Amino acid sequence: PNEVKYLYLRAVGGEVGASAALAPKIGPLGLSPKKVGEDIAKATKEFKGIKVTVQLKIQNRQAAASVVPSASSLVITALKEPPRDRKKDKNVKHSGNIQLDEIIEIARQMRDKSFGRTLASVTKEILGTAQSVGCRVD
RNA sequence: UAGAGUUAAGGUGCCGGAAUACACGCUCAUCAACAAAAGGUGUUAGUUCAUCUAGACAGCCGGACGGUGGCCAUGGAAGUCG
Repeated sequence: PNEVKYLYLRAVGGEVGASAALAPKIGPLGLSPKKVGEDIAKATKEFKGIKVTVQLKIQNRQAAASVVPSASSLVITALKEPPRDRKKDKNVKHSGNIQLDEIIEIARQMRDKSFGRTLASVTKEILGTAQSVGCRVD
């Protein structure tokens, strides 16, 4: 259809779907904002309090969006319970572990996104992020 | 108790007798003429070391990249909170 600006904005996986910044940026532009937040409440249900965008593009009184912008909801979704953990494992704290096959299938995804030389490239890249989230490789 | 012979403590630009001398040197502020914590592109030298044609350093001039909003504090955290 005719689509106007693709409305990017840094936001939480908790805000968009609800009310606050969801409704007014599509409001006078002329969508049905509860069915926009219906589609986005597929994404921000599973991506619960994570760093995730959604592009609220102005279609024919419709919008649909589910965006993981980065490495974000790939590493913690590979943990299989995806909140944000609440900082590092060096304390009396930690997340769990990602499996070797589960962490490297993220690296098999971002190899059309990443410009990877060999198939050991984006492997170590996302293994850095694997220990960042308070997990590890298993 | 007195005139000579020789010199200490210390002086010679001038009031007021005696070098406006000699050699080398930082510095010329009239320094010379009190004062600490605490501090400085005046200005000079020695020693040790990073650094150097294996292109030192400054000014002027650029590339500001793909993954990507990496991850996580948190109401939110965004390279840019921990």
